[PDB]
Amino acid sequence: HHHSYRVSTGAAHAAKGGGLVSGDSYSMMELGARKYAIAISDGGARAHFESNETIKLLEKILESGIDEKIAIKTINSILSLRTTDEIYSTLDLSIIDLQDASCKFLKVGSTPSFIKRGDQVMKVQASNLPIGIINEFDVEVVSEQLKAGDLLIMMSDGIFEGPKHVENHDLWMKRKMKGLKTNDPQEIADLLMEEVIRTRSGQIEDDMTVVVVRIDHNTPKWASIPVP
Repeated sequence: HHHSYRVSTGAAHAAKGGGLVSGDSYSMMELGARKYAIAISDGGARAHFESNETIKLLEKILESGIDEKIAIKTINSILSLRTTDEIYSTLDLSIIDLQDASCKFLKVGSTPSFIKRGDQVMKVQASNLPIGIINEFDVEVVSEQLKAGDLLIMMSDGIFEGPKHVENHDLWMKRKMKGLKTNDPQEIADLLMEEVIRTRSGQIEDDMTVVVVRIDHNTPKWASIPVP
């Protein structure tokens, strides 16, 4: 009934041309008992109902205990159905188990997620499943074991691709995450945003969005620290 881990979260979001409403969507929600779920998507009132619904489906498959290849082709089937061509939407989705700190990620697109553990910053990525096996949406499904203190950073394509005069976007983000010293999720969100906006001198070509989640021990409020 009491969870061993807890989550602290932050989020920054900007719109095209310094606008007031963005078309990036994100959500971070408890998802039943012991899980916690983070999602970002790019690509209407009814639209965000259909999205949340497909996200719910993808959630349940991700959590089903199914082999990763099967999940991949199942998810492709789901997406082919209830999607058209001429819709090129992206989705990064991560779900943390709040008892063991295990985590399942699912990626559709070319925008990378990252874990920061101390001074390492790992890009979370899956292999191309072998040739001859089709993958219509280049869906990726990765499982990692997290530890307390870990940062998880997820971003929209607009912010990943945002830094001007920068050829390797992956490596630029990597560096900028390495260079942070704060462990605050929200400070980290806002800092990353400012670094890419600084690079384009204030102009905002796309909706830009990043969420950060720190993973902590769920230590009761009344606890005191112990000493050496």
